[PDB]
Formats: sequence, C-alpha cells, structure tokens
Amino acid sequence: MRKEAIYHRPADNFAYAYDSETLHLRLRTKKDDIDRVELLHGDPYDWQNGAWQFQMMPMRKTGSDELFDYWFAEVKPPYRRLRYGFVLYSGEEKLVYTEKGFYFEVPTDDTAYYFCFPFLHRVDLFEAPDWVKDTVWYQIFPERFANGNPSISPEGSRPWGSEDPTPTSFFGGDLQGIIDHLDYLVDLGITGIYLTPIFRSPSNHKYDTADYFEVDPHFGDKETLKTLIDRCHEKGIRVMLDAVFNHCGYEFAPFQDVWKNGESSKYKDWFHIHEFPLQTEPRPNYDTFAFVPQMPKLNTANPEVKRYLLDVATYWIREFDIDGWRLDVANEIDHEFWREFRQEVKALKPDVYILGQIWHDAMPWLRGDQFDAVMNYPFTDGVLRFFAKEEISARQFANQMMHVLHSYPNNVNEAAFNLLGSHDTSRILTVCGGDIRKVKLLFLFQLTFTGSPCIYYGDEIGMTGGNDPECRKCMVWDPMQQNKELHQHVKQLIALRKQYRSLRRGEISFLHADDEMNYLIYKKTDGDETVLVIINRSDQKADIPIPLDARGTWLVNLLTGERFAAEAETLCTSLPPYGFVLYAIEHW
Amino acid sequence: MRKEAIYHRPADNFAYAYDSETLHLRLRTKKDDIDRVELLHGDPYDWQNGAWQFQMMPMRKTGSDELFDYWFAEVKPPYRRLRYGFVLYSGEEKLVYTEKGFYFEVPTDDTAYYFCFPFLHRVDLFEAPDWVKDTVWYQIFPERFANGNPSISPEGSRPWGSEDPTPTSFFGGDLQGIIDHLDYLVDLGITGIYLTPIFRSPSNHKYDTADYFEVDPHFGDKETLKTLIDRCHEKGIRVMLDAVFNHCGYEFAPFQDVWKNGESSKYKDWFHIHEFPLQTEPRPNYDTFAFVPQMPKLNTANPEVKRYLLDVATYWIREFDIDGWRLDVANEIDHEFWREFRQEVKALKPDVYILGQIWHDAMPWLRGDQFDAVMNYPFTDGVLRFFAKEEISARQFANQMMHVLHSYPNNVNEAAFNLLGSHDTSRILTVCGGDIRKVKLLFLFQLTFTGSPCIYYGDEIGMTGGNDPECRKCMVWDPMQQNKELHQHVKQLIALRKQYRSLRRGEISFLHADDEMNYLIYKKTDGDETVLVIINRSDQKADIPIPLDARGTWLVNLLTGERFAAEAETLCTSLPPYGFVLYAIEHW
Ligand SMILES: OC[C@H]1O[C@H](O[C@H]2[C@H](O)[C@@H](O)[C@@H](O[C@H]3[C@H](O)[C@@H](O)[C@@H](O[C@H]4[C@H](O)[C@@H](O)[C@@H](O)O[C@@H]4CO)O[C@@H]3CO)O[C@@H]2CO)[C@H](O)[C@@H](O)[C@@H]1O
Ligand SMILES: OC[C@H]1O[C@H](O[C@H]2[C@H](O)[C@@H](O)[C@@H](O[C@H]3[C@H](O)[C@@H](O)[C@@H](O[C@H]4[C@H](O)[C@@H](O)[C@@H](O)O[C@@H]4CO)O[C@@H]3CO)O[C@@H]2CO)[C@H](O)[C@@H](O)[C@@H]1O
Repeated sequence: MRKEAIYHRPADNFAYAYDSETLHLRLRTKKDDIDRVELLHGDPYDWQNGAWQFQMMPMRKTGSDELFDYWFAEVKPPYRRLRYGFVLYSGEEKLVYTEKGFYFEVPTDDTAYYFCFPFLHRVDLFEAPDWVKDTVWYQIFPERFANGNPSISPEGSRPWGSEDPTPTSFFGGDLQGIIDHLDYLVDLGITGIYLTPIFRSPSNHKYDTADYFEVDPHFGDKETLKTLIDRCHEKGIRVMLDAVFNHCGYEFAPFQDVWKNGESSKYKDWFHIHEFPLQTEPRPNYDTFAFVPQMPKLNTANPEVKRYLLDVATYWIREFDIDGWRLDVANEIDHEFWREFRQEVKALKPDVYILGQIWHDAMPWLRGDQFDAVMNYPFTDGVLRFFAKEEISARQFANQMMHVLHSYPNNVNEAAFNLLGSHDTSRILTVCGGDIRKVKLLFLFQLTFTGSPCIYYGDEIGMTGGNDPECRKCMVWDPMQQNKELHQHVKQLIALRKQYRSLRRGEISFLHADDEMNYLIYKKTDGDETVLVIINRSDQKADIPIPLDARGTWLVNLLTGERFAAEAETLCTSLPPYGFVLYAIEHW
Repeated sequence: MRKEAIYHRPADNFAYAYDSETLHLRLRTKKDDIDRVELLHGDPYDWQNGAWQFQMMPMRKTGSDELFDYWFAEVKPPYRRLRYGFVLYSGEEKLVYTEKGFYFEVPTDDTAYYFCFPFLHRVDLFEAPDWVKDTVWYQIFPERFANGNPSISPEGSRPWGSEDPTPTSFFGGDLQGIIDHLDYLVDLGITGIYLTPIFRSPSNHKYDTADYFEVDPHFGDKETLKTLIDRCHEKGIRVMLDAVFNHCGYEFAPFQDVWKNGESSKYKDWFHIHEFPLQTEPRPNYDTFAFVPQMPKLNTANPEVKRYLLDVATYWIREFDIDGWRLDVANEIDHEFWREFRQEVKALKPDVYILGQIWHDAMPWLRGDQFDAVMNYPFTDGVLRFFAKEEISARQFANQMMHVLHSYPNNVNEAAFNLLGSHDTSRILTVCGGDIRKVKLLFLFQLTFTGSPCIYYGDEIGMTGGNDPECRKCMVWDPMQQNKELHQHVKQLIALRKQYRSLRRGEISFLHADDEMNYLIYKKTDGDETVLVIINRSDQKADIPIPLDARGTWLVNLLTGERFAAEAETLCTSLPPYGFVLYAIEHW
C-alpha cells in the first residue's frame, strides 16, 4: 500500500453534510492499490468502560481516474457529532489512516488521532433550487435569434442570414423574436431559457453595460421583458438573465464622470484606478476585463458599487420574477460580495438559481454560501475531446469524467450547468468537423448526464461556425436548411430525460470493455431506476459484449421499446458506426 | 517521479493571498522524489501568437514531513490575475503538472490546462489583528489564581492551596486577586491575559452559564472587571474572556422556562429538544455538550438565540473593551453564525482577537471570514511527544511540525495560539515526569516558535497535577515552593522573543543532524535576522556539530552574549543533559 497516494481532509468534496442528519465521507487511494476500505466512526463523547465506542462501516469504490480509486460512505451520526478514520486492507496488510497519520492497528486511548466532523447543521447545508435539476436549458444570443420587431432593430442591421457576423455587425434580433418562437422551444422540450446580456450597451453582445436598470432599446422595453417572461412561465419555462457585475462599459455614467472629473469624481472609487487622470494610451491606467479599455473593472469592495449591484440583482427579480442569474466572470469578484449576493437574492426569492461562470475548478465558490452551481466547462472539454475530436480513449474519457465529478461533493454535482457550447466557442458540429453522427453522440451523453444541461441556440438543428463571432450566426428558421435528424434526436432525448429520473439525478459509473478504445459503456442510477448506455465511438460496425448479472435481469431498449432477458452468456449488442443504445435494466 | 504523491489545489493552504499584491503557492511531492520545481505562471489574458505568455520561477523546498516534500513560491501578479502550472524535474526529467493532469511538454495553446487564482482581492485577504503576533498570553483559571477578596468567597472555600482540587471544590479565587498580582505578570513579560469563564454560574469552572450578562458574584462585579481590564491596558496587557456559546447552563433562565412550562415555553426553539417534556433518566432528551445534562446545547440557528449571543458578544466589548474572544467548543456551532459573529465583533472593534477553541484541523474556520485563529493542540501534541514523553525521534518531531505548518497558509500560522497545556490537560511538569530540564526545553521551543504562545498559570514556576481537576490547583505564591531557575528561564526567553522578530514572526526549518534521534537543530528566519537553536534531548552530555557554511558568518550566543565567528574549528556545541543554546546568525 502506497501511503503517499492516500488522502482525505475534512471538507469540500471529502467531507460534507448531504442532509440534516447524513454525512458523506470520501477517501482517495492509488488505483487498485487497496482491496477494501472501511470507515471507522463514532460519536466523540461515547466512552464505555473507559474506551471509545466506534464502529466499522465498509466503504464503496465509486470511481477511478488516471491515478486513483475513490471510496464513498454515508453515515448518520447518533448525536450528529463524529470522529473518524479509515482502515485499509490489501493482503494480510492493514493500515489505519487518521488525521494524526498512519497506524497499523486502531489506536483507542484517545479520539484526537481522528479526522473530525464536529456537527451537522441545517443552515450550513448546501442547497440549490431543486427545480433546476430537472430543467433543460436553452441559451439565446438575442441579437441573433429572431427580429420579432423590425422597428427597433439597430440601423445598418443586415438582412437575416445575409452573411457572417463580425465582431461589430447587427441583425436586429430582439426580445419579441424570442416570444414569437417560444412555441418552437416548448415543442423541443426546453424548460428554461438563459439569455446573454440584454440591458443597455452599444455592442452586439452587450457585455459592456451602459445601464443595468434599462433593457436595451433594440431588443424591447421593460413591458416587453415582462411579457416574454410571463409568457415563458405559462409554458413552464424558467428564465435566467446574464449579470455582468465584474465590469461596466465605457459608457457607464459613473465611469464617464471619473473620465471627465478625475480624482474629484464622486465615483473615482467605483473602479480600480492606478492614477489620475484616466488614460487609455499607451495602455489603460486602470484595471479592465482582460485588456479591454472599453470594459473598466468595477470595485465591488466599494460599498456604493456593492449596494448598486445588489439592487440590480434584486430589481429584476422583484419586478420581473426572473428565475436565475448567470454571473459573468464570477470568479474575478470577491467572495465577500458573493456571500452578500446570495443573502439578498435568496431572501427575496429562495428558488432563484445563482449560477457562476467559472472556467475552472470552482470548489471555493460552491460551499453553499455562494453559488448554487457554476458552468461546467471541464465537462465540455472532456466530452468534446472524446466524442467530437476523438483525441482521448474511452478509458481516459471515463477517467476525466470520474476525476471532475469526484472533485466536488455529490449535492453540488446534482445541480451542475452542463453545456457543450456557447457564444464563446466554436460550434459543436464544426468541432466534429461537420459529422452529424459525432454530434448526436454529444447530445446523447449530455442529456443522459446528471445535472442541468444547456443547449446553445441552433445546435439542435445543425448550425455551423467557428469561434466568436462565427458561432453567433443568425438563427436558422428555414426548414430546407435546418437538420431534422438532429432536431428529432434531441427532442427524443429531452423526452427520455423527463421519463427517467436516473438520467437527471442518478449516480454514474463506467463499465470496462476489454477494448476501452472506442467502446464507452456507462449507466445512471437514481437508486431505483437504472439505465445502461453503450456507444460505439468509431467509424466501423462493432459487436460490443455487454457485462451484467444475467440472474433476474431484464432490459428495455429506450429507442424501440422492445424488451428481452439476460442469460448465462451475457448478450452482445451490435451497433453501426457511431451507433449507440439505451437499455433500461430491471432486477427481478 | 510518482504522480500519485504530487498534489496541489487552488485554495486554502496550497494557494492564497498573503497581502494585497502577493500570492503564495505550495506544491507537495513524495519525499526526495523531485529535485527542483518551477512555477509556470502568467496572466490569463496575456497573449501574442497562439501562445500564452508565461514566466518560469523556481520553487524552494520549505520543509518536508513523514511522506512528502513541500515547495513554495511567492508571486506578485502584474495585473493581479494568474494562471499557473508546475514543472517538476528529477535528474532533468520533465513532468508538467496542471489542473488537467500531467504532460511531458508544457501546454501552450490554451490556459484551461492550468490551475487558477482569478484575482487578488484585499477584502478576501485573511487578516488577524497584528498585535497578537507579538503577544505572549498567560491563561488564568479565576477560581484558583488568587483570593484578593475573601468576603465574596463561596461558603465552603477550603484553605487556599491545601487540598487537591475536586470537581466541586472552591478556594475563593477572584478578579481582585488577578489585579493584586498583575506586577508578577508584568515582571514575567506577559502581555495578554486569557481568562476562563467569568460570567455567573454555579460550578467552579463556570462552563454552565447561568447568565451571560453578569460577572459571577464570587469573582467580583462589573466595577472590578473594569478595574482589571483598565490596569492591564495601563501596563500594556490585553484581556481575552471566554465565550461559552455552544451550550448554556442548567440554571439559564430560558432553559428553566422550557423545563417548567415545557412545550408551552416560548423558548422551546432556543434549544435542541427532541420530545416534550424534558427529562434526563437514560440520557437527556435534548442535545447537550457531550452527555452533560447540566449543559443543554443552544440553537444558534434560532434568530433570537443568535441575537442574544451576538448581544453578549458585543456587549462586553462595548462596555469593558476586552481584546479578544476565546470561543469555547466553537467547532460545534454553525459557520453561518461565525460569519455574522465576525462581521459584528470586527465592526465594533477591528482589533479584537477571535480565537476559536477547535481541537483539530481547522482550515474551514480559518479562511478569513470567521476566526483569526484556533487553539493549536496539534502543536501541543507534537511538542509533548518529543520533549516531554520522548516517544518520537527529532526527525519525526520535525516532520509533525512541518506537517501541521504546511497544512495552513503562512499568515494563518502567524496568529496561531500555541499552548503547551491548559485547564483541560495535565501539567507539563507532570507529563515531563518531574524533570524541570525537560520543561525548560518545552518553553524554549514554545517561546521561539512563530505565533501567539500561551502559558498556563503555574507552568512558569513549575506547578504539578494530572488531568482535570488536578491541573487546577491553586496558584503557588510562596517563592519557597516556586522554581526560580525555571521562572527566570521563561522571563529570559520572553525577552529574547520580544527582541528577535524572527522568533515571533519568522520562518522555521529543521536541519538534518548527525544523530537523528535526540539532537534537534532548527532556525527561525524572516529574511532579515536569523536565530539558530540547538537542543540535546537526552540524559547525557553531547558535542553537537553546528551545520553552517563558514564564510562571513558570525554567531552571537543569545544566552550569555558571548560572541564569536564561524570557522570549521568552532562549529560544535558541547551541551549537558537536556542542554540547549541559541545563536543569532549574522551574514557578513
Ligand atoms: O470585449 C471582450 C469580449 O466581451 C465579451 O466576452 C464575455 C464572454 O461572452 C463571457 O462569457 C465572459 O467570458 C470570459 C470569461 O469569464 C473569462 O474567464 C475568459 O475565459 C477564458 C478561459 O478562462 C480560458 O481558460 C480559455 O478558455 O479562454 C477563455 C476566453 O474565452 O474570457 C472570456 C471571454 O472570452 O466574459 C467576457 C467579457 O464580458 C463578448 O462576448 C466577446 O465577443 C468579446 O470579445
Ligand atoms: O462537565 C464537562 C466539562 O465542562 C468544562 O469543560 C469545558 C472545557 O474546559 C473547554 O475547554 C471545552 O472543552 C471541550 C472541547 O471544546 C471539546 O472539543 C472536547 O475536546 C476533546 C476532544 O474532542 C477529544 O478529541 C480529546 O482530545 O479530548 C478533548 C478534551 O479532553 O471536550 C472538551 C471538554 O473536556 O468545553 C468544555 C465544556 O464547556 C469543564 O472545564 C470541565 O471540568 C468539565 O468536565
């Protein structure tokens, strides 16, 4: 046993309360280094005949990545207090892993050797609005969805679909267009709409805000926003807006003042100014988003900027009943502001989804005192490298999925915002080099994956394009030009997702085929329900053996409806190039 | 290289801001497995070609424990944003460690492979009141320090210091007595007093609070507490009271009501009651501290309880201007409360020391939004197992120390409460089996370690006693029963600490000696000065070789003033049993 590979520390993904009386403990060890692991646990104050009263609970291996095995165990301390450690077995060898280090036999003359989870508290629990977990989102870039109102469209707005978007072009897309097509989305199966910035800004993306309390004229007005939202509610479709609090635009009144009045400005402390007077050349003398002079960074530590953004956050909630906030560049704003943002928001409307845009490991913002979830880009990376780019093996793809998942606690993973693309990346059909077969696979895994998936407008009907701005082409409404194959495929899966809970709340695990090269086999398990998926990731037909205890096992093909049983010789599924298949497993 | 022993994750002790512009990073690896490590760092948006602009920096081994080596790197990011990785070499064999796993060559087309520290925010910076860093506390158990006023001594008080303490005995200790001896403490070098519970309670230890708003009548009145706190301040001594918020006493008004009226009582929610009415036969039917009926657990989630305790919190600060709160059993209260607690305490007085009593790994309570520090018992353990009990070798001792130190951020270690014994543990002299020489060593290592040490009343004159109630004997004021040699020792060392900023705020490292069993060599360095310490932990004299490169190196014996230069002819200290010596190292 390699001690140096064994690790556990009382927090985040390793130790957390799942509910008011249940604790989740996770242990990490070198892959296949340990035969079995058992959690040694007991209440820190229970001592009889002058000896601590602890108990042994076997831990379950939940997954493996490139280097480790991860073990799980849920416990319900008698009086909500718990001291604990781990006993590892491998051959006649035995190791006891504690906070005090490794031992070869359970020490018992003292409870200080052990890791400790002081107490379970309802208020410190992590809790995201539960509805989000059964929602399938639709990300829309207004300027490119549908010009429902040709009168407010910006001047110069080129004919719909005329040519490719430029970082500065316009096509008159607006809030009405969204309202005008809700029928298309309801049909598709969408139950949530995430809109990129829609407030006042000179650009076509609106990330350089000029007025947070004003819907941008070229989209509509407050009256129009209410109608879209209200109308969305009736069709059972939650709405979420993008909140750009990290930075303002070159035309944000408070900034224009500093720009003109210098250090005497009443707003000079609303930004990160290094010295006056403000200057743009050679380069800004103030902080900005990246190195964009048009996007000056706001000082969320300044009490007035804080009070301002909180009000902006509660205004649209209180007055328009939005269901969520997509915090743009959320990781660049202080944890303190985020802690207040959650208090203000949740007090006003508890079930509002607070989603942070963090392009990397986000454990620090996901401890229940800040964001409910964060856009899962690591997910996108992994999924695209395997299904679209075919760069990594099935085995590896399984290790990456297992890795990222075990990086956060279960209750966090259940509310994750899984996306395959957005207005910040190339189109998936394009990443797939135009191969619709590969894409269908992307949609399959995303829709069979636990969390809160989000589809980028057009993706369902095969829209193409490279990275920004090529990915922001005008939505395709002409049927003779939109892929019907994909559309029904996505409509098909969104459906199966609703019928099978295990598909949206289930635990996931990968089965190993002798050839973990192109064959990916995994299964979701809500606990009761149990779906199995098999995907042939290769351009050639394949006979994939499907491992499963044939004793009292029945499968139900979720595509055809067909059904059948399993015997001594476990059935072998045949799939065409890039074929897949979903089976519902029943144990009788 | 063993990939399984290599580890880093963008948070807590591995990645944090040291100040408004500096950022600290750690990386651990299998012991002696890597030769050198370079930090690959660069701003996330700094691009030119299709390459991300980064710089390489060397990381220095800051120490190592039983299994790993720990590397360090201090970086002041140009625009306060950072993306980074690690290049590990072993005999000039590259290996790149990133958030996306390992590679042989450095990734360069995308910054998503890299760990990330989004932004350095002054407001999220961890920050404990600076004065503590130089303070040396003296914990007093009121009922046993001095009887400066007999008239208010409980009936039954036994002749001071004549009998052994019992769980229910009293000797007449009072606040007036502490006032009568402040000179003894000023003479000692003490610059801060931590008092155990002093608010109204029936027991002698006062942990079963009857009323959080009144001083126990037997200790004195608000008038006297004023006098004490003011005279301390006059002599430059901070005062820290004990906060028992986890659980109230049996005689606590709101609890007496819940007991009388039962389920009717408007205080029913104030506690953790399972079923009405209250009882205690098999075990209490309401949560308690451990299983102590007379100590019912408070419900800090209830807004009334929370308002009450917070009022108690700020009351004493406002009315008596105490300098810190020692939060009893702090770990069993929720984090949501500790966050409010800080906001309120710190709002009222930014320089109050919020010390939480947590008997284990406290990273969760030491992130900056809660406690400024915790009572470091792991330090107490490590130190006692080496100097007192002699159950571990010096290399092992160094390991544990390096372990507990690398588990926390440097600025957190800077405000650590380092105690060697308390009212809840046995007397260090008794643990040392009566060997003053060993106690001398304990104070040495303690009074030369970075942080906020704390002496327990009587340990400076060598009092004795086993664990509670034995450690609670009356203070001994007869110099005929005090151990002067020891007293002068403590005094002597508190002076050296006051003199050398390296001793109290410097960095520590352990030099590999010849006999890695009983000879301990270590030094404290805060860039500027450097003090060297050499200990001989054995019952026989020894000629220990001092490990130093003789080139413009001068040593100044910090005990005798004796001075001399480094030459391969005088780098060997000859010590007697349990002998020790300190040197100031001058680099000329
Ligand atoms: O004027 C500049 C740009 O402004 C607008 O971009 C927006 C995005 O649309 C938002 O989604 C967001 O995105 C940022 C992101 O927050 C930031 O971390 C960074 O992301 C990196 C990522 O960390 C890195 O690992 C790698 O993947 O590259 C990413 C770059 O995309 O950058 C994103 C922006 O590219 O915030 C920005 C700023 O508001 C507008 O949409 C763009 O057209 C415009 O160029
Ligand atoms: O009647 C009960 C006792 O009440 C009083 O005890 C106090 C202590 O003086 C405080 O310092 C504190 O101590 C707790 C501590 O907070 C708690 O974590 C626990 O500590 C254990 C630790 O968990 C365990 O791993 C091991 O290391 O032992 C530690 C202590 O031995 O228990 C401590 C209590 O001993 O709070 C209690 C309760 O207010 C009173 O002083 C005692 O005389 C009395 O017995």
